[PDB]
Amino acid sequence: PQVTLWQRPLVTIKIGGQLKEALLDTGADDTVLEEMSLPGRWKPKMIGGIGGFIKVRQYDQILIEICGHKAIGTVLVGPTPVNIIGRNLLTQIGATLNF
Amino acid sequence: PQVTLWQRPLVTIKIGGQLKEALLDTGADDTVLEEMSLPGRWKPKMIGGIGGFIKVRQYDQILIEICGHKAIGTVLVGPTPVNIIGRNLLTQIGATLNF
Ligand SMILES: N#CN=C1N(Cc2ccc(CO)cc2)[C@H](Cc2ccccc2)[C@H](O)[C@@H](O)[C@@H](Cc2ccccc2)N1Cc1ccc(CO)cc1
Repeated sequence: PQVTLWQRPLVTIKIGGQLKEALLDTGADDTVLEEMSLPGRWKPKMIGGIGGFIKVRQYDQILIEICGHKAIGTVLVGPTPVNIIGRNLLTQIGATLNF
Repeated sequence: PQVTLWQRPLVTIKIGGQLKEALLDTGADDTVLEEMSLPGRWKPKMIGGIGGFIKVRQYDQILIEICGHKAIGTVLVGPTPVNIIGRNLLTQIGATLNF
């Protein structure tokens, strides 16, 4: 799907048996999800934001289905106001920016 | 051009007779630049974020040259660890996300 940017690019994702809506964010290095329940297995970390620093938990090897595609990797889970799919997963989904 | 996402989608921008580098960011509604010498007047504003809040100066009808493309719009100036090109401009240079 070619996604024009007049509207926020939102996609449906499935994680840990749950359905969410997430943002395709080319500016994000990692993926960060709003507080959710996960089986695991997790490490802490604080990240960079605008503005401020947020402590997040690091879950690696998480299966994510994004718009239909299966992808595995590390997702941070923190106090985000929105679900963000950063480059770590975008690359697996074979996503691209065109202009 | 076509950009893959293995690395940060950084582009060269000319703004106010100054050359900078910015991050194409599909997840940013607006464009937010680090602090710089911008002529003209601006209105105060506050953008939301992750674990914080940055008060920025809103400037409008500002000429921005992204890659070779020229665009005019609202640019937010403020304290950001990165220069971000948001959808308000992305839309103007015709960028599409594809996956
Ligand atoms: N804040 C923040 N946080 C943000 N912003 C700014 C941002 C936010 C909002 C606007 C306009 O309202 C403009 C810019 C938006 C996130 C977002 C989007 C909408 C609403 C809330 C949060 C962007 O979509 C998102 O790509 C980045 C932008 C950014 C990148 C690098 C350094 C600093 C910032 N980010 C922090 C971030 C970094 C790293 C990871 C993973 O490694 C996830 C998230």
